[PDB]
Amino acid sequence: AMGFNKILVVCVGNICRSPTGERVLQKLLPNKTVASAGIAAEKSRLIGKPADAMAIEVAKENCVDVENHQSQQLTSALCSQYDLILVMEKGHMEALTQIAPEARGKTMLFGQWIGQKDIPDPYRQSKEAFVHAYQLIDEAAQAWAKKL
Ligand SMILES: [Cl-]
Repeated sequence: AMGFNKILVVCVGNICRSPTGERVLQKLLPNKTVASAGIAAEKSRLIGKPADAMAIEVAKENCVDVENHQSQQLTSALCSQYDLILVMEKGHMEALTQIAPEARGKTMLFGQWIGQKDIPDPYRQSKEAFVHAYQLIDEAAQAWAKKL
C-alpha cells in the first residue's frame, strides 16, 4: 500500500551492518529491490570494498549470502532512486540529512519495530560481536517484513 518497493539500507562504512541488513531483508522480501550505501563508504582507492569477511561468515552460518557486495557512497542522486531509506542508528539521521535533505520524509530506522533500537556496530571486534549484530538485524528485518 505504501509502495516501499526499492529499499536502501544505510550505515557508515557499508561493509558490516548495511550489507548484512540488505541481504537479510532481500531474502525475506524476494519481490522487493534491496540495496545498501554508506555515509562514509570504505573504498580501496576508488573501488567499493566487499562486505567484512566475518559478516559474510556469520551470515553464511544463518543461510544468508553476503558475497558479491561492493560498497557505495551515499549521495542525493542515490537517495532519489529509493522509496524507503533505513538507517542502522538514530544518530545516522543527522549525517544523512546533510547529504540528502530531500530524503527527509522517507528515512526510517532499521530497528523501528523492535523498540527503536540501534543496531550494534561489530566493526573490528570478534566473531561473537558479528553474531549479536546479525541476530538483532534478523529480528528487526522480520518485523519490517510483516509491515512491507
Ligand atoms: Cl558503520
